[PDB]
This record gives sequence, C-alpha cells and structure tokens, in this order.
Amino acid sequence: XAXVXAXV
DNA sequence: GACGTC
DNA sequence: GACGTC
Ligand SMILES: *C(=O)c1cnc2ccccc2n1
Ligand SMILES: *C(=O)c1cnc2ccccc2n1
Repeated sequence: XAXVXAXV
C-alpha cells in the first residue's frame, strides 16, 4: 500500500 | 536503507 | 495476499 520502490 | 492498502 | 526503486 505505500509508494517508496513499488506502489501497491 | 526506506513503506504500507487494494 | 500483492510490489520493488531512490
Ligand atoms: C501495502 O500496504 C503493501 C503491504 N505489504 C506488501 C507486501 C508485498 C507486496 C506489496 C505490499 N503492499
Ligand atoms: C522499493 O524498491 C523498496 C524496496 N524495499 C523496501 C524496503 C522497505 C521499505 C521500502 C522499500 N521500498
């Protein structure tokens, strides 16, 4: 759920 | 070494 | 249970 390297 | 929701 | 880039 967080976006810092993938964003899901 | 750093972040959590569809 | 899914997703890695600075
Ligand atoms: C987002 O909340 C989140 C949390 N845990 C994860 C584990 C694996 C892939 C993606 C994820 N996303
Ligand atoms: C992104 O590629 C990525 C990879 N590992 C992580 C570990 C902990 C927090 C965030 C992260 N992001």
